[PDB]
Amino acid sequence: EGIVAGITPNIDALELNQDISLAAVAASTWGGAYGAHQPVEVIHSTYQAVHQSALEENYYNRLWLIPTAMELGNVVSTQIRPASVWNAYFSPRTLTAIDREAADGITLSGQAS
Repeated sequence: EGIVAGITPNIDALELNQDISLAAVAASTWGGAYGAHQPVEVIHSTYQAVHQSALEENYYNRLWLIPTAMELGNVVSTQIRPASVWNAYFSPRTLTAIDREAADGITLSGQAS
């Protein structure tokens, strides 16, 4: 009937500030499409296979990294900048840790571990 379309290399590696889009469904196969009823429709079901996809699954289901390169330039006073991350997973993505290297003097206030 229908099993898989693919599109695993494209979307996962595409120009997406997210990744692993529509990945959980791959293992979650299930399937009960086969079968037709007669609500006096006409009943014309042919082939019923898989093909292509939205092709625009962009920016779905993981963290974000808005800042890519910071131009601090000359630092002479206490500066404050925002850092944000957006998780689109239906389940949280817990950060393992923040290995601070040469980052002494940089602190985050109002946030837990």
